[PDB]
Amino acid sequence: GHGVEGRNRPSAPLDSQAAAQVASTLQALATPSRLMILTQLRNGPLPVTDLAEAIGMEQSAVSHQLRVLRNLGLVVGDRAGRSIVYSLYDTHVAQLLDEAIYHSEHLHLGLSDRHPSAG
Amino acid sequence: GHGVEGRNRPSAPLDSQAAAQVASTLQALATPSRLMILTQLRNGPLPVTDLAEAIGMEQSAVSHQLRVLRNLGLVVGDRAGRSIVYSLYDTHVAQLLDEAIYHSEHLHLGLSDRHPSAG
Repeated sequence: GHGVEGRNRPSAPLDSQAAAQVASTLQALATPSRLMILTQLRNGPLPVTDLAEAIGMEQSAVSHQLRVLRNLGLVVGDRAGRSIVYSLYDTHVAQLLDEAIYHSEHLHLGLSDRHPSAG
Repeated sequence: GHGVEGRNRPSAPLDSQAAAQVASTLQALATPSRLMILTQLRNGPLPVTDLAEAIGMEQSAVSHQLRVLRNLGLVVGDRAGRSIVYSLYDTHVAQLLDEAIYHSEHLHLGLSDRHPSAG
């Protein structure tokens, strides 16, 4: 019987933790393929069959991807009879993406010149 | 003589590209250690000697870290006599971090229960 304590006047959080925590968030959110799928949903709700038609037969990879993220959260799915809708847990992530994508899509501060094979 | 074309009525950008591009941004920004250092600077300008004192003798790792990011940008350094100040290229990244950090620090939607060794 470990027991519980609930709230204990929590305050003054660690620093290294916030970094690590954020790292994981900014890490997962990353992933090229993951973003592509996320962006698709960002547009609006849609079934796996639709997401596949847009890409090209990948409804299976979608169901699996969402399932994984579902366990970790960040995303949620709504079961409806013989149809399951997959969407983001909340607009939070969306808002962050909107700022990053918008600010990034705005101009082109970052550049990547074709590096030589020797490099 | 490859030549140049400059602007050519650019529009309708690719999708897979935006995802990959963002992935790199959200990927680099990640990194626990990198965030810790970034957060420190986010607070305000400061020399390596000061950054080390805050951590514990790591002014060298800082100079190298900034140097790397410096080549890729995202960050900028201002040389001043016998003192160099390292800071973020712009507030852009800062703004994005503010939203993510603030939204994340707000509550605790994401959770990570101690998984079993068998897992």
